[PDB]
Amino acid sequence: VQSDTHIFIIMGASGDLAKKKIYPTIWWLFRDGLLPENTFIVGYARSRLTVADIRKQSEPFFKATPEEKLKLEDFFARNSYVAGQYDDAASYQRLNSHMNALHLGSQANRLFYLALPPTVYEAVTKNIHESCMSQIGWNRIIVEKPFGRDLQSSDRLSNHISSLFREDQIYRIDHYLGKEMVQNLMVLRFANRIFGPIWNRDNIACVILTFKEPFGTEGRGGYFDEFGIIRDVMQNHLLQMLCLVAMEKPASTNSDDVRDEKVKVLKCISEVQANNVVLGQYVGNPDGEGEATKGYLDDPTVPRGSTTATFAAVVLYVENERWDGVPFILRCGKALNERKAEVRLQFHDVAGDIFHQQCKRNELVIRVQPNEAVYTKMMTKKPGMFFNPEESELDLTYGNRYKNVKLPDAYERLILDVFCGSQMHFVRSDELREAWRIFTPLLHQIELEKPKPIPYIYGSRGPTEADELMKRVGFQYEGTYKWVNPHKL
Amino acid sequence: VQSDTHIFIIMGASGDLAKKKIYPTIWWLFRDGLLPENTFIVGYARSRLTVADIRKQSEPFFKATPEEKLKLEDFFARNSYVAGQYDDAASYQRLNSHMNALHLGSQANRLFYLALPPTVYEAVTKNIHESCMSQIGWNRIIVEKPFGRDLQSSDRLSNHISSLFREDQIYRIDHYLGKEMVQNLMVLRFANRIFGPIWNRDNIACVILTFKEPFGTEGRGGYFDEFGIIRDVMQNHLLQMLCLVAMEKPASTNSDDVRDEKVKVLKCISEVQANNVVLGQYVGNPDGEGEATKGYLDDPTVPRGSTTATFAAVVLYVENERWDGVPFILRCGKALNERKAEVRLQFHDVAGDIFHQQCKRNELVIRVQPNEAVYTKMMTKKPGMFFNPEESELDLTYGNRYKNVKLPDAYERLILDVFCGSQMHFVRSDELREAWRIFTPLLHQIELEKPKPIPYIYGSRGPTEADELMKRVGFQYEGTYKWVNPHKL
Ligand SMILES: NC(=O)c1ccc[n+]([C@@H]2O[C@H](COP(=O)([O-])OP(=O)(O)OC[C@H]3O[C@@H](n4cnc5c(N)ncnc54)[C@H](OP(=O)(O)O)[C@@H]3O)[C@@H](O)[C@H]2O)c1
Ligand SMILES: NC(=O)c1ccc[n+]([C@@H]2O[C@H](COP(=O)([O-])OP(=O)(O)OC[C@H]3O[C@@H](n4cnc5c(N)ncnc54)[C@H](OP(=O)(O)O)[C@@H]3O)[C@@H](O)[C@H]2O)c1
Ligand SMILES: NC(=O)c1ccc[n+]([C@@H]2O[C@H](COP(=O)([O-])OP(=O)(O)OC[C@H]3O[C@@H](n4cnc5c(N)ncnc54)[C@H](OP(=O)(O)O)[C@@H]3O)[C@@H](O)[C@H]2O)c1
Ligand SMILES: NC(=O)c1ccc[n+]([C@@H]2O[C@H](COP(=O)([O-])OP(=O)(O)OC[C@H]3O[C@@H](n4cnc5c(N)ncnc54)[C@H](OP(=O)(O)O)[C@@H]3O)[C@@H](O)[C@H]2O)c1
Repeated sequence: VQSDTHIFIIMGASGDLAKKKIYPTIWWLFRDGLLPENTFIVGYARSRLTVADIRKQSEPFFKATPEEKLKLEDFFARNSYVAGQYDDAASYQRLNSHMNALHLGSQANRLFYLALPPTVYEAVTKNIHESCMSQIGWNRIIVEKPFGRDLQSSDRLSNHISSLFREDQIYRIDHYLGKEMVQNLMVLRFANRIFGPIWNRDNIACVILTFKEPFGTEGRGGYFDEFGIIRDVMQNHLLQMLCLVAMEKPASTNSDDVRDEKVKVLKCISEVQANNVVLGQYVGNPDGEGEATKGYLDDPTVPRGSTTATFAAVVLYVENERWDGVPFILRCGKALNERKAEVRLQFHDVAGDIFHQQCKRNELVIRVQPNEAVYTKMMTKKPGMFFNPEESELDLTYGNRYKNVKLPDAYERLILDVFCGSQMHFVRSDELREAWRIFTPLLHQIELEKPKPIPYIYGSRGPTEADELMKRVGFQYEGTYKWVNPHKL
Repeated sequence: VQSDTHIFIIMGASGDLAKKKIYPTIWWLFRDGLLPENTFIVGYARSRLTVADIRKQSEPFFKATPEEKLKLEDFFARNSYVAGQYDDAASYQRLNSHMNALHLGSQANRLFYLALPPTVYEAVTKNIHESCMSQIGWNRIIVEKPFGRDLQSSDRLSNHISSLFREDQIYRIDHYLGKEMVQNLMVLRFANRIFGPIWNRDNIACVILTFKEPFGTEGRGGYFDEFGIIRDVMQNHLLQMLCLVAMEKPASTNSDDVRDEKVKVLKCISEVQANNVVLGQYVGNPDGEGEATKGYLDDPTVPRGSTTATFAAVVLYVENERWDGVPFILRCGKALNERKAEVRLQFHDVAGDIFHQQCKRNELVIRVQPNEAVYTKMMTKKPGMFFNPEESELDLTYGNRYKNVKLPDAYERLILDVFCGSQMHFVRSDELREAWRIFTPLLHQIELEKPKPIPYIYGSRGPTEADELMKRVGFQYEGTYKWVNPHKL
């Protein structure tokens, strides 16, 4: 019967993430009535803008409709901008008195989004806690990757922030956690007797965690050159997915227990081993149709003779009862053959074969994107006047089963969570350090040795070696699976 | 490099099963090149017909095409008819010398199909063994239900035939064994790690085996009145399906081991208990659209005041390690709400619930007919801005996944088996007696007590009581499952 004032402070407001993703996202939650009734958006950046510029530059990303006119007017009335520098005490004084001057702004819950480069993280978090914290409502900070470049460097930042804010005030973002299917992992796993007594090392051969993009560096490879693919996609997104697949059942669905089960899994993995690694970097394709005839080193923005790899495949192992000996294959790449983020389980051969080496390993597949789907590869009998078993599947395809239902962006989910104080889809500090300690020794190693990557053509599935690493750990491919979309249901 | 002569003797040739199903079936195997090159069809009946009459009365069931003209000419050239009585020694002498006069007819393998009423079974099997058996090739007899009316009466016949023929010469028919999906049970179960470690009493709540027809007695209820629904559909088809679901993994896929695993299951079931039974007999529907306004007792062919039931539901139990305490619900009926033959597994609730009593029991469904399909009911998460788990499914629907593929009749499968000497889809003598010993005490009981059936309207799902019996043993229904066929795959 009574609602508190809320203030969404967009720091670094003037940037592209803010104009292309943050502003447009907070409108959508506003538009769809998902935010608290008394909500105010506050922009903070060094540039000297007016709510009119902020609107003019973002409104083209809002995807607005004419019937939304009023809502839009009211969304902008609840908007304000405060110019200032990121480490100027005076500046943070203006921003603070700016919020208390807001309807019940002294009691309001304050949410600070850091739509800024990593180089201000310390100055900003310091200044916020010092002068911009509400003495009444709650204060939650949202942060973006990168969170350090290795253990040691992620430790500095991590302990700086932890020195000012408690875990319950820190929201580290891995947008994969805001993904529909990635969130469905826990429902598939702990809601189904059918997917439970089978989630062990007695039944699973290997686990594969893939992420592919069909595009190369695309202009700005000079930025990628500095961090790489491991730090980019493997050390977080893929590793996050590993945690959700290998995690023990939580005491509950809450942040505490969920995230406790994840780091617990992580603390059981050893520093990735070089023999369990394959790095690639794409060359172009002379038969390619344009933009894909240029390879990594064909980006005049990328340093000449760059040894950086745009593709990596790694094999990890969870040294625990459930997953002892089951290899977890982390596989990501650019300039590949398609866009696809995926989780696959390949189960072990059945014991006591009675179909003459005709059966193939079962496989549960959770496709995160595109085209959300979950499907099992199982053995059925060749339909008709045949008795020989053949491969088929039991399928669940969003886009057909749930056409009406409209699916939100990971950022819409994640930002709503913050307002509601749910933290299960945000990276904990310990979860963070376990992740860096696993991949650091390797990253450093690549940094001191110029292991020249494995050439692979803009479009392929990567280096042949990557498939040989999978096969070697237990993953067997046959190429016999035949699939045909449907018709006339 | 060398092929033996084969003779398909159709006894009782002149009948409807022979004209509507046997003649038309053997042509189809002929047409599709499935039979041995030197194959001859021999018709034997009391009526005095010519291969021309046999053709004229059956050809309208052949589903022939104009391009099949030659094949048809050759199929009829390989046809002959021999008139005779069923117990006249002279008659069997003509029939025998008739076959040796056939190209290598003294060495030919002889297949005798008993397209006759049960009342000649003794006279015919006796006479066949006495005078019509090949001293060189093999002799296999095919028999149709009914095989007795109870244990004692099925025992007489069974030991009469067993006195003349060895098990390897006896092919008892349950056409369900010739059904695509019924045959797929063993591939689903023993080819899939996903459907194996879950097939126990620790994971399964109950098993349901349904068979429905949307039609009533339809004219000839005077025939049904004599045998009932239990003897008709339950004591064989449903019970056969029970065996395939509850059966241990066989040492091999061969007749010996497969059928050994089935009777083994049967010898672990106790005489069905009256408290575990619900009988119904349909009344009509005044709102019904014609033919379904008349009930069972509205068939002037059915005895006035018939207590016979046209619907029964029974609960059995396999007293063995795997299925201890799991009720097997056998459910069949007429004048019901649809045509459907089905196998369902309802699994047990998950242990350590973390979704607040929101989860529902998983269910694996194998639909034998119509529209061949296998689908699992599992818990997925409400797509979109929701976290509450909801029911969905992983589906396999023949008709969409395998449209091209053309599916044969159970009789096409079963007859081919006989030619090839495979017996796994034919009822063994012991398998037979175990089945009668389970249902006999009940059948008799119904025979001495006029338990008036449970009235139910032509169209419903049966008597409400039937659902109350299921619920009482463990099967829980909720009515929350929502399903929508597809589009735009
Ligand atoms: N978009 C991405 O791919 C992406 C992806 C994931 C996470 N994020 C995180 O969210 C941030 C999004 O912001 P952005 O990507 O849009 O960065 P950005 O464009 O470089 O700058 C964002 C804002 O910060 C200020 N700024 C930039 N460089 C600065 C510098 N060297 N010194 C002082 N102020 C500086 C600019 O405002 P003033 O000129 O007014 O100072 C600008 O309005 C990223 O840094 C990233 O960490 C981004
Ligand atoms: N629900 C759905 O919409 C649906 C349902 C069922 C199937 N399908 C489709 O049907 C096709 C087949 O499905 P599938 O991809 O899951 O099974 P699959 O073709 O048998 O492939 C097995 C996996 O091994 C990888 N692989 C390919 N070539 C290899 C090689 N030479 N050596 C080693 N590993 C190799 C592939 O990885 P990558 O290809 O990922 O690199 C693939 O994921 C897919 O394209 C899929 O989209 C779709
Ligand atoms: N169609 C069904 O629903 C069905 C289903 C499953 C199994 N089957 C089995 O296969 C058989 C199919 O034959 P049917 O159903 O077509 O039976 P049917 O029409 O009564 O007679 C079949 C043949 O046997 C002869 N016959 C019939 N009654 C006789 C009697 N009282 N004494 C002597 N000969 C007699 C007739 O030939 P003559 O006049 O030349 O002697 C007729 O050509 C059934 O008996 C059944 O056991 C049938
Ligand atoms: N692959 C496919 O084509 C496909 C896939 C998925 C679902 N579907 C369809 O979607 C619909 C739902 O599937 P479903 O039938 O498997 O699940 P369901 O509707 O949840 O029904 C559960 C089972 O309990 C029975 N039942 C109904 N009312 C009851 C009551 N009041 N008390 C006790 N038991 C009761 C039903 O038996 P009976 O109805 O058999 O008497 C039904 O088989 C079905 O019509 C099905 O055809 C089709």
